[PDB]
Amino acid sequence: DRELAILATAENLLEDRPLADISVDDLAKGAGISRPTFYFYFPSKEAVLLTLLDRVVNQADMALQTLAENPADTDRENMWRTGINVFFETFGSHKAVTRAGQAARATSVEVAELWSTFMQKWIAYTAAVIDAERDRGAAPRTLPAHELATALNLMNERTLFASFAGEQPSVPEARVLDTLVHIWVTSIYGE
Amino acid sequence: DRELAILATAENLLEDRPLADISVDDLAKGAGISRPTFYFYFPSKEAVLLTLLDRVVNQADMALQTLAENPADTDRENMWRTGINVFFETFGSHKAVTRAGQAARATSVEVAELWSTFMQKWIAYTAAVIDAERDRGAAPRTLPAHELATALNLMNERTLFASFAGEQPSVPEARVLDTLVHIWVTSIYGE
Ligand SMILES: CC(C)Cc1nc(-c2ccc(C(=O)NCCC(F)(F)F)cc2)cs1
Ligand SMILES: CC(C)Cc1nc(-c2ccc(C(=O)NCCC(F)(F)F)cc2)cs1
Repeated sequence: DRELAILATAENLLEDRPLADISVDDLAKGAGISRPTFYFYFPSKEAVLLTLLDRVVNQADMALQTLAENPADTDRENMWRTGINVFFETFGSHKAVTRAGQAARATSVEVAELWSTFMQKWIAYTAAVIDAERDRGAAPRTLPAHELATALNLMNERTLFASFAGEQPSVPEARVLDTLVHIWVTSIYGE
Repeated sequence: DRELAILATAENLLEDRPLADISVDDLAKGAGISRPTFYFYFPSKEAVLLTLLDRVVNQADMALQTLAENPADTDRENMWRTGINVFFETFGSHKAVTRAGQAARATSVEVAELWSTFMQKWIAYTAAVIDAERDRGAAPRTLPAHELATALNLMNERTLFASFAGEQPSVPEARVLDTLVHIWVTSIYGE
C-alpha cells in the first residue's frame, strides 16, 4: 500500500541515479509519508532495493516455472530461446533494478545470497533439461551437464546485463537474444 | 625499485584483505619507506591497484600477442585452448589482483577504462581469428563474428573470475578451461 508506493518511488529514482544518491527522505517524499513513517515499512534504503530485486528475481523465476509446466510446441532452438527470453524480458523490463541490484552484490550479503540462491536454481533446471535432452538421444554426452549449465548461466548474466547497461564492450540489446541462443544451442547439441 | 617493493607489498596484502582495509601506512611499512615517501611513487593506494592491474592485463595481452606471432602446430580445439589458457594462467596466477581489480571497476573510472580497452582489443582479435577461420572454410558463417566474440569474451570474464573466487555458483577451477574451450569450439564451428 504505502509499501508499494515506497517501492515504486525507489524504482523510479534508480532510473536517474545510484542508490548512494537516494536518501530515506527522497523515498519518504515520493510515497507521501514522513521519514520515521518510512521505518515502519523498511529498516533502510538498502532493504528497499533488496525487496525490489527479490520481486524481479521471483518474477523471472515464476515465468520460467510457467514455461517448464507449459511446454511450447516448437523446435529445440525455439525451446531454449523461450527460456533465455524470460531473463531478457524480465530483467530488461527492470533495467534500473537490475543495475542497482547487481552493484549491491558487492556490499550486501543479503543481495549476494539472493542472487546466488536463484542462480543455483536456474543452473540446476538448465542441467536437468540438458540431461533430459541427452536421455532422449537429442544431445550428445559431452561436458558434465551441470558445468556446461553453470558457464552458460554466467555467460547470460554478464552478457544480458552488459547489454542492458550499454557497457563497452557489449552485444547490442537488439542482437543479444539471438547471440545467446546460438551459443546455448551449439554448445548443448554440438559434438 | 622502492616502486617494485610497494607493488609487491600491495599484492601480498590483497591476498588477506580488501583494498578498503589496506592503509597507505601498510604499503609504506612493507616497502621500508615512510608515508610521505610513498607519495613520491604513487598518489593513492587506488593508483597502486591500478598499476598492479595494468601489469597483469599487459602480461596477458603480451602472452596472447606471443601466441598470435608463434602459431602452435595443433588442431583447432587446441588452438582455442592455448588462447583461453593465457587468461586462465595469467589472471589465475594473480587471483588477489584479479579480485580487487574487478571490484575497483565499480569505483575507479581509470580501472573501468583499462578493463574496457583491453576487452575491446581481445574481442577484436577473437573476431579476426573467427573471420580467418570462416575465410578458410573451416567455420560456418553463422552469427556476426564480433557479436559472437563479445559474448564468448564476457562468458570467460565472468566464468574464470567466479571460478578463481570460488563463488557459488562457479565451475570448479580444475574444470573451467575444458568447459570454456567446449563452448568456444562448438559455438565457432557449429552450424
Ligand atoms: C524453459 C525451457 C523450455 C528452456 C530452458 N531455459 C533455461 C534457462 C535457464 C537460465 C537462463 C539464464 O539466462 N540464466 C541467467 C539468468 C540471468 F539473470 F543471470 F541472466 C536461460 C535459460 C533452462 S531450461
Ligand atoms: C591465440 C589463438 C591461437 C586463439 C585465440 N584466442 C583468443 C582469445 C581471446 C580472448 C579470450 C578471453 O578469455 N577473453 C576474456 C579475458 C578475461 F580476462 F576477461 F577473462 C580467450 C581467447 C583470441 S584468438
